[PDB]
Amino acid sequence: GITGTWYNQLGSTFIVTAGADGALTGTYESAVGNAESRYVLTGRYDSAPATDGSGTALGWTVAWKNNYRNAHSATTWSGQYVGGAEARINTQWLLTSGTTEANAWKSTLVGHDTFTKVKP
Amino acid sequence: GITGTWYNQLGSTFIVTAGADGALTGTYESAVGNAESRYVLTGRYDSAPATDGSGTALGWTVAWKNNYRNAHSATTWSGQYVGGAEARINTQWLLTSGTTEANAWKSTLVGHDTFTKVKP
Amino acid sequence: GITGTWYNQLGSTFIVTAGADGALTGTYESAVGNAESRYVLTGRYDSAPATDGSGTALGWTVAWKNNYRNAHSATTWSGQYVGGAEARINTQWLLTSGTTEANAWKSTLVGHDTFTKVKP
Amino acid sequence: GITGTWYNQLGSTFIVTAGADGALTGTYESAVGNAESRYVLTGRYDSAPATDGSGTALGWTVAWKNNYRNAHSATTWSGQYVGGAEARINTQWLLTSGTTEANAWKSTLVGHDTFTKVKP
Ligand SMILES: CNS(=O)(=O)c1cccc(-c2cc3c(=O)[nH]ccc3o2)c1
Ligand SMILES: CNS(=O)(=O)c1cccc(-c2cc3c(=O)[nH]ccc3o2)c1
Ligand SMILES: CNS(=O)(=O)c1cccc(-c2cc3c(=O)[nH]ccc3o2)c1
Ligand SMILES: CNS(=O)(=O)c1cccc(-c2cc3c(=O)[nH]ccc3o2)c1
Repeated sequence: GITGTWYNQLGSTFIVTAGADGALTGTYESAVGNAESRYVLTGRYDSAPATDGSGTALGWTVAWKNNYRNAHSATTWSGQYVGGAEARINTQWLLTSGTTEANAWKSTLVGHDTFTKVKP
Repeated sequence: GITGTWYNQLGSTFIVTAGADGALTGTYESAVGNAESRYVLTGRYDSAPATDGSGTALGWTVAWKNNYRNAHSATTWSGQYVGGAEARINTQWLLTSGTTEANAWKSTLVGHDTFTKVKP
Repeated sequence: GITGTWYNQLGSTFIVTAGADGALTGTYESAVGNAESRYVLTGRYDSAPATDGSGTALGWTVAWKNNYRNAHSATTWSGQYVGGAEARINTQWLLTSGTTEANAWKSTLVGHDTFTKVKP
Repeated sequence: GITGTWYNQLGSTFIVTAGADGALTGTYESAVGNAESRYVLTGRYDSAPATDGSGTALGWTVAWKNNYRNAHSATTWSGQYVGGAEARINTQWLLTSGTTEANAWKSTLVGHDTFTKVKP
């Protein structure tokens, strides 16, 4: 299942609990960027996925403020959990920084992260 | 200035509380506002934004399952709140559907929503 | 319909020709209108769109090198032309910069541009 | 290093010439290897990249019409070429379909493709 400790291809650590009500909660620790130690995450998942072989849709958000640092930014991951002997969560993400209006056209980075239960 | 009701460009509504802890919690629904159109949302925002004129970074997730309906998908919105008399939340979003691996390349839609406090 | 001079919401100027073969060719520049701000574009469009009221799919690329400046980056716009009283091109775009592998996670910006044949 | 035949992670074949003028020209075969599956591509690349370990920025478009078929859609790939013994083109893509205005919110898929010089 989704609940567990996951790592992406960059070595970031995603510690998540999937609640019976569809909630995702936990912490995220980035291996990259303006980031130190753990950040709160919250999100949602489909708690009754299709039974036709499809993955389980989910998403979560981290605002990159904690007691140590504040990057004035937030990332959302949108993806699906795919069961198997090598369980994986495949995502794409949007990282939006707070900007002035003049800089808003460059406010948002996009990428893709794949998570498994092992580090790189 | 984030707490309250916001409206997008297409007759959808959300309703959010921005907690002191950086949490976003509320509901996402239709203009119609019927039970079957309402879904839980959760996310995060920067509770200590820059004071240089920059927007406030935020994001949230809705999984498209409620007690009535299940689309087996989730949307994440990543964006920034821009304050004023003409307050706005400018977002980009990712909507991932659960798929089989053969169909994964087509799992994710992208788009953009702008929210205002004024019911349109 | 596609052939012409288009302007995005930020005042960039897109001078395009839609060839009978599906080709898009032209230049992309900034409002100030200097030679040093002007770059080659190439792309493709659906030369035989549906007849059911749908828009016409298209895309183009600008690499941000000209005889004066090189940003070691490229933008692609993907979207559709919507004909009628006031014709419009609605796009989303990806801007990739050359990075080292360690920085590749932050190589790509995403946004959305709308074009009309009038200035904003 | 860009000119040649490339293969993505899903069996498509990207046949490209990188011109001295920054042009990308070629064919994309969504298949192995029939005429009905071949489409024109055009795009642009940084013809004077850095030699500091950074990738070479680039992008291209396919409109999914040929003499046999027409999906009324176009993909743009935005990314970077990374040279060396294990050369890659790492991309993110946007696939826009022509839609009605009512369906425009769901016009654009996003994903990622990695291309190699050896068949996967
Ligand atoms: C906003 N400034 S920053 O330097 O770019 C920044 C700050 C904090 C964290 C991230 C970060 C981690 C992280 C990850 O693990 N996968 C994808 C995206 C990504 O972004 C990026
Ligand atoms: C009444 N709910 S619904 O029709 O079943 C449904 C199902 C899946 C998705 C969306 C939906 C809305 C919505 C939006 O307002 N911005 C971005 C994405 C997005 O997706 C709505
Ligand atoms: C790293 N290259 S760059 O400095 O970011 C650069 C240089 C010149 C022009 C643009 C540019 C214009 C432009 C636009 O009109 N719509 C979307 C994206 C976009 O990018 C970007
Ligand atoms: C709406 N058009 S379509 O039916 O979905 C269609 C038809 C033929 C080929 C593709 C296609 C291949 C392909 C690829 O290799 N990477 C990225 C996107 C992408 O799209 C898409």
